[PDB]
Amino acid sequence: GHMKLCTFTITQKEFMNQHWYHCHTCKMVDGVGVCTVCAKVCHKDHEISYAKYGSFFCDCGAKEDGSCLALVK
Ligand SMILES: [Zn+2]
Ligand SMILES: [Zn+2]
Ligand SMILES: [Zn+2]
Repeated sequence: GHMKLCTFTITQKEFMNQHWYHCHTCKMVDGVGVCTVCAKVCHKDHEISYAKYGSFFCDCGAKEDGSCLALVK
């Protein structure tokens, strides 16, 4: 099937309920995190740790420089 991309590309309102992760290599901790896809693609081998499930949007995909590797381009 398709290759799932960053949940930011499908977050149609500001937030969406989902599992999300911390990346200590990128110091994206606390209130900052990444979706299930970006933990596996953009932060592969990047000292990832489960955060929680809840209301969230992905800070990897949202980054304005477009450096997320899991966007539609
Ligand atoms: Zn993402
Ligand atoms: Zn990282
Ligand atoms: Zn990403």
